[PDB]
Amino acid sequence: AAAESSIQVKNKGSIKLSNVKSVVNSSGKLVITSRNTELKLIDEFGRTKESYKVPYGAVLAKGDGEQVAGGETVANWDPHTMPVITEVSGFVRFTDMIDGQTITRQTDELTGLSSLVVLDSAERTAGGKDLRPALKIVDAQGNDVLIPGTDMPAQYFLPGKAIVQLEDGVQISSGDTLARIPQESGGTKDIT
Repeated sequence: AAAESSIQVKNKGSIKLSNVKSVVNSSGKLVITSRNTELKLIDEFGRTKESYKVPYGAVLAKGDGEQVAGGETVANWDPHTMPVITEVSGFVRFTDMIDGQTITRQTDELTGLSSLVVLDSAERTAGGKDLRPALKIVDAQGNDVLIPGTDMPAQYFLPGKAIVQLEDGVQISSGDTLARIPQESGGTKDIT
């Protein structure tokens, strides 16, 4: 089958995410800030019974410390969806996501859909070499939006296989996706 849709932490206990510095988006949920998503389930004696590493951009369910009941979904990611999610509310400004250099413009409706696709490092072409495929996120006013905490604009360089629909001129909430990365892996026979 090879889904691994969600983590059903098999027993009751706390959840302490170590080596991760994420933030709480406006959906009241928890963002995925890096690839160090250490999902550590505990017991009543303080014993790490389960440990996980969730895809950076797999929607988080609960927070930290709250004793989770067993078999519960602790984070969220569709089978072939390891998406790169936004952290705040922001625009879609074409800089290094320039149509024509890195993609094929298939424009859609007022919602701003498409069938454009962004790929990882190796799978790139030779056209947009000065284009590091990205998405420059800016607020409603226009200035480059900021992830809460620092001074660097929110810049999510949406990695491989990720299909992007939001076209120039779409402002989203804090917790919506920029692009969604498939993960089929049907068979799981790839390890010597």
